[PDB]
Amino acid sequence: KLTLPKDFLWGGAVAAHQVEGGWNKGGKGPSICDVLTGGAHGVPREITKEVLPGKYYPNHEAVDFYGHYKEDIKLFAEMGFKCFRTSIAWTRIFPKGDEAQPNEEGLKFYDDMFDELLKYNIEPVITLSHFEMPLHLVQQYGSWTNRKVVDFFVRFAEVVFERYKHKVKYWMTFNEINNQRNWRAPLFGYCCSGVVYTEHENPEETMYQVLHHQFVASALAVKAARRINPEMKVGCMLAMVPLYPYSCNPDDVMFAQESMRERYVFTDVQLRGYYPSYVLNEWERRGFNIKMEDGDLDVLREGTCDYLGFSYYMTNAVKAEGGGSVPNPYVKASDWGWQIDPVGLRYALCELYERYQRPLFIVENGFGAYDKVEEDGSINDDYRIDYLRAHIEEMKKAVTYDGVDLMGYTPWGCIDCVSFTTGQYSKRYGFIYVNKHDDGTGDMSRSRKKSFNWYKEVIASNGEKL
Amino acid sequence: KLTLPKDFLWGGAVAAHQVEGGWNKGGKGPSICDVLTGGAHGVPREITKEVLPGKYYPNHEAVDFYGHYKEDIKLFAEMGFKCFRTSIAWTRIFPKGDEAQPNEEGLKFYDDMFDELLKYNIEPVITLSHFEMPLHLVQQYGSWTNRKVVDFFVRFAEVVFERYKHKVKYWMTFNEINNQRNWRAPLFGYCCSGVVYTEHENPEETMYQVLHHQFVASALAVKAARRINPEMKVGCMLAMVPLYPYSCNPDDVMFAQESMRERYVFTDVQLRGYYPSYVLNEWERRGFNIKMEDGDLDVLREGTCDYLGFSYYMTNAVKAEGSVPNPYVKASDWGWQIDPVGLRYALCELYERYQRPLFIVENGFGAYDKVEEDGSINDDYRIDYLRAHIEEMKKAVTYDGVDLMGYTPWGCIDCVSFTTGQYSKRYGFIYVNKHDDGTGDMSRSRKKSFNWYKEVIASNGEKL
Ligand SMILES: [Br-]
Ligand SMILES: [Br-]
Ligand SMILES: [Br-]
Ligand SMILES: [Br-]
Ligand SMILES: [Br-]
Ligand SMILES: [Br-]
Ligand SMILES: [Br-]
Ligand SMILES: [Br-]
Ligand SMILES: [Br-]
Ligand SMILES: [Br-]
Repeated sequence: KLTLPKDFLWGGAVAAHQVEGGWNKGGKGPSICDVLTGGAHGVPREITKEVLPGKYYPNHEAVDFYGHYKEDIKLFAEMGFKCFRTSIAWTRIFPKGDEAQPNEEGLKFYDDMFDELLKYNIEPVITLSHFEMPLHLVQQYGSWTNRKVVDFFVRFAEVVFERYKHKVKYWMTFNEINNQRNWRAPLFGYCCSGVVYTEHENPEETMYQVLHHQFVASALAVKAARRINPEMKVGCMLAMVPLYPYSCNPDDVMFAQESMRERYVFTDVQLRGYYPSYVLNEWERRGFNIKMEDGDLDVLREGTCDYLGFSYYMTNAVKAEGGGSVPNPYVKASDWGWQIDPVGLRYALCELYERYQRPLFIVENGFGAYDKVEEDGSINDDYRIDYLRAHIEEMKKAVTYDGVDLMGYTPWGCIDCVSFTTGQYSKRYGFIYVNKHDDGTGDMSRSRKKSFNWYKEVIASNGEKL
Repeated sequence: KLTLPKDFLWGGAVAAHQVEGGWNKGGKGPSICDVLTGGAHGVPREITKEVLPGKYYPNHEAVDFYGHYKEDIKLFAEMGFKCFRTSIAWTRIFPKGDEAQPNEEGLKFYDDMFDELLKYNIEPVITLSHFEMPLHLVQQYGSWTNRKVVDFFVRFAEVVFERYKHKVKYWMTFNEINNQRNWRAPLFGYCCSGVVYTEHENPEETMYQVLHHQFVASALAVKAARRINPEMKVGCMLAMVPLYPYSCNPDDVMFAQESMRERYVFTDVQLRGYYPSYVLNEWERRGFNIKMEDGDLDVLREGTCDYLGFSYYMTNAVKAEGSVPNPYVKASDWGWQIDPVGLRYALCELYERYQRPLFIVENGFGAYDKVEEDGSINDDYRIDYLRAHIEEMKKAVTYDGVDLMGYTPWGCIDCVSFTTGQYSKRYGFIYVNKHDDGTGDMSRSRKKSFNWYKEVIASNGEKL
């Protein structure tokens, strides 16, 4: 029969600010999430002006990957990871973002991390910006609204490409860059770009300006990496939630088609190297005015990403008249309402590959669920195994049947991490359980869930034994 | 205030074999359609070994565009056509297909037609192969299944490319090349490529072999046109029936996505320049062996088409052919579902996929026409259809930002139908007095849609 490529990149994914902790160790400056309080169901996270002693900030400690990384990596090697995806904490390299020189201690930290990873033959996959820019850049410059932040990010990228030019083969620029396309939401704009759009006179115009600065920063980074070491691959990162039309009503089919542009505009620019006519038309209609410098458009054409990294978790259904979507009655969903749609993965893979004809990378996938530690210490997470297995099956299909070019697969929060929306521990994704809880209890120790040995066998059989 | 481009190519579209007549005049040899009998509802058209006396062949006479072209064109100009789409009858240039020299008479005929068109500032849009290849190539060489036909087709393209290099700006290689992807249907394979696939031991493998030859031929033709006059645009021609997932069931959605590849594989090759991985995978699955020659893949990459010409009439909904009636749309009396939004959808999908200029080379409403006592034909129904479609078309261009060259409604002058070869199913703004029973005098007259469309062009789409 046919199987995945022998060198398929099976691994695991996390983000610095979601696991590391040590938020103020080694000279690291505060990031936008270090002033983001923990939340819960019905209780949103709060942005504070500074770190308030009375408040709870879950990213400060997270799961202490900063201290446990050597041992955690030994666990990754036990599962047999071919690669590991995390981010380089921007604030560990430029604590404020505008320093004349980088923070040496930060650079050493990641030298050590990548060394361990390579010791076990684990290829680092690094996201340059993953919801954790320096607070100072937001407070002093107005964040990505300011062209200067472009320069700051490029300096950051330049320093790290060179430092780890022989240690890191795979890069991505801006994590889930399209989350913020939803500009009414309280935290997509903030975590993406340190900008809350509804707090501006022209929220949408402000959005497109930030996007432009980031597209240009991404393109400038690609070129930088090419000059430093053209063997390295730098991809974009798209949060891929496919939108099904609820029915075969032409209005529904057409609404979904136009709505998918909220995703595609980002890859269109980052992969094709220019603003697609459909977005330029919108700017006209809305009378937006996006400040560009001479050369920007050239920069975009010359610095398109090399591969399409994306996260997949779920699918949505949309109606032309109604809502801003509606639950798909043909699929089940997690305890947090995230729809379970493995076929949607094959759909996303086929759609993305047919549109761009460039290599794809599934850099996020996983099932957020509660875990119960049994009397004997085991954690039976068959619910998570069922999810991942169904997705891997569909993923395999898109590769061996549909002919999609797929680089690899890295399930999200491969070790339990602080959640994004609520900053809780209780919503778990990991193969490795971390003893840390919402009320602050726990000793931070690790233990293997049932999904641990299962995913081990997955990689050993190159995805043939599920 | 936004509108279509000032130079939008409004026009009309027909096919040589469906309008011309004079099937054996001017040295013209018999085509595959010259042996295709007329039919009707529940009575399939028949292919005969040769021209049989007691048999009816609608394409022999058609509507006599051969004799009426000058006067017909005058009617085109009256509506104010910016362009006119037709095909060059392969058999008027190479009557049997394998002649070393072209038929001068055939060439002069199109010099005359093109001269008339250009007399009225009408830009010819010429389809090289439109369901009318030389019978002889089919009988003697086994048609497109034979590699020799590639060179025959290219010889043909080269002759006409050179002859009209200062008269024709817009070409297309193969008309609705994807119709034959439905290898079971009795006519698509035969009309597209003179091959009935079910009559072969490996229908599908035979099909992909035919397609490879035509993909190469198309590319070779594009390369040939570039050398002759790089200002000429050579496009492809896809029959576009969007497939909607019946419901948001992931299985319907996925099924629809994969099914659309039956369209996209053709434009993928002709526009992107190579065989998409998904079809190459199907071949390995099925064990097919498509015979290729060194440089073929090079040819495909070098001779991609400039623009995507396509036809649109309808959409289908699919459930995991797998079709099911779409409960949200109406249909013509011939079952063709009416879905103007589908056009906009087709334009956006095609454009977002290839980012190449599009060209709506066919769109129409086939229906009965009644002549009123005073000679007038009230075809409100046809106008209704055309208007709804033009409106969504305008949205795709001015709202969505699709790059669109023009728009030429099908059978702009009444023509012989494809499926049945009848006159009764009319598409035109111009009525032709000729009927299924053979009665009529071939005279032309204007339908209500004549002046309506006349105003569409004058207002560049702003007065509908
Ligand atoms: Br505060
Ligand atoms: Br400094
Ligand atoms: Br907990
Ligand atoms: Br013969
Ligand atoms: Br048929
Ligand atoms: Br077969
Ligand atoms: Br080759
Ligand atoms: Br189909
Ligand atoms: Br509009
Ligand atoms: Br009739």
